[PDB]
Amino acid sequence: DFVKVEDLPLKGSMKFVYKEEHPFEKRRSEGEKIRKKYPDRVPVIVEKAPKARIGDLDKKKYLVPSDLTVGQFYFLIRKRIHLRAEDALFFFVNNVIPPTSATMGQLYQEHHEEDFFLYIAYSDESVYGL
Repeated sequence: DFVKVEDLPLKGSMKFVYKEEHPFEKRRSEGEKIRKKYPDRVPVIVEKAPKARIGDLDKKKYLVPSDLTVGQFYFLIRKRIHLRAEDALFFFVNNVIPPTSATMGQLYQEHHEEDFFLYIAYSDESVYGL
């Protein structure tokens, strides 16, 4: 009689493959150096959120203009995974859905980790950030 709820992603369960394959000191060195080389851009890691049903992202490392908006970055990722116009896409930054009106520079200055990278997870649904 019970509706079993077993298909929703655990909050905070996202694990970035980028951090499992690159130690902190290597990431921190590259992030700090790329921020000095391009002070008007931010380095971003984008990977698929848990239990998402959506196409794979071939590349995870992006150097984005700080003045690019989140809505424009949604546009970029949609094309790279070849989403249909009707397909949904959500971003998550520290377990929260960022405002589409924010700039990537605003997200970076608020949410970048100590390795100087900004981490974004993506999914076809919003559950992971609610």
